Amino acid sequence: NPNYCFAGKTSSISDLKEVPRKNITLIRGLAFGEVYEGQVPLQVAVKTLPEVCSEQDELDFLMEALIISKFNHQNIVRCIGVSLQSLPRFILMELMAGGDLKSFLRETRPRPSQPSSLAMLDLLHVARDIACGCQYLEENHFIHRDIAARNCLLTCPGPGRVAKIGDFGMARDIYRGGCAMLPVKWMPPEAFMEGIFTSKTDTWSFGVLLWEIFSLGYMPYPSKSNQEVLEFVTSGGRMDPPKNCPGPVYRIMTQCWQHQPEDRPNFAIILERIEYCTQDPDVINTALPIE
Repeated sequence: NPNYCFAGKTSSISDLKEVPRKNITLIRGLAFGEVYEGQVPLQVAVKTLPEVCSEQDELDFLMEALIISKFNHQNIVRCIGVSLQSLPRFILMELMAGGDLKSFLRETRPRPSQPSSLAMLDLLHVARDIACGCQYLEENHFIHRDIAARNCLLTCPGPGRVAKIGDFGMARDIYRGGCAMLPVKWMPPEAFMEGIFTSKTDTWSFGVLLWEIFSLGYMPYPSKSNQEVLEFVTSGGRMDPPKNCPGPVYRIMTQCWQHQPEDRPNFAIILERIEYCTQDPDVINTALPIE
């Protein structure tokens, strides 16, 4: 059985919390594998492994479980446990009833029907939440490699919502795929060119996430293909501000997208700047566009 190393500690399959299959009930459904709402009474999300899978799929599933179980931070989704001794195999996760952030932003855009569905402060709180999770990863020397709205989840649709990093499939693949499947639109020049990844890698990606958030769920680099973005970004090109985006927020993005990694802020600094934006009445009193 493969081992996993995080924060200088080594863990094994043996260390995962095995939940007896009889204690787990699937309630309703919600790539590779399906996700269900379940009960263990503890409400959970259940990720399944297809019984029809390869040996590599099995090891991938196991590794995902090990990685997530070893994190301990409020802005990273919790792993409640596993059921790997029965088929199909399960991973039991914190239930995130708000769903993924990209879908949420698109579905919850201000509308003539829902004129006040979202405000600038909601977006800043989501950004802060994810930045706090990224800071935890950075201080523990874990490089995520795929920070993006589709990989963040919300605890609930409503006002008390908390955003958390909820998918680690890229980091898993790299720990042990194809060019067309690479998240090139979230990647800094040195990553897609030299294959060099550092904590500054995630800073660049976080800048793109910020654009996703303040555009309310638009695909990055509108109208550009992956290769067109690669050439654009390599030549110094950067995205324009999202519609109605406050200047202080856009400035955070442009700092995250500095060509040289040593010129980009660490997440401690990013958090400070997000905090300062949240304090500025002129930022938070800016109206979002109505769809």
